[PDB]
Amino acid sequence: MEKTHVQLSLPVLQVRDVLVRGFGDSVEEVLSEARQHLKDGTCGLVEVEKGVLPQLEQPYVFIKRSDARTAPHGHVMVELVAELEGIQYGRSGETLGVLVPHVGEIPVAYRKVLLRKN
Ligand SMILES: Nc1ccc2sccc2c1
Repeated sequence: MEKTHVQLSLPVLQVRDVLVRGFGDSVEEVLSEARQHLKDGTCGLVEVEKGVLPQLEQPYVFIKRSDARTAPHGHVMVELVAELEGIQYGRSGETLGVLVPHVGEIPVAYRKVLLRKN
């Protein structure tokens, strides 16, 4: 049925190219839509630099590194943590980026992850 982890290659997008700048309007919604878009292959990743977060829509969904030992074929193990008004629901490791819908924008790279589905 549903393995706990799935290997994915996510398109990395520059923030100014992103057309849909968040997944929804609550913490529960953004996590739910992030997971659906991951399942459908319509999820992109924006790497965080200065000025990136203010250009995206809260609540944010981050992918964070969940394990230090495991990266099969560079698929870094990650889990999802959401943020609303400065509070994060969950705790994990280093932030690898912020997830956004992908609607056909051209990426600058692909990031390989081993995603904890829940
Ligand atoms: N195949 C696939 C890819 C990503 C995700 S996220 C939750 C379920 C799921 C399934």
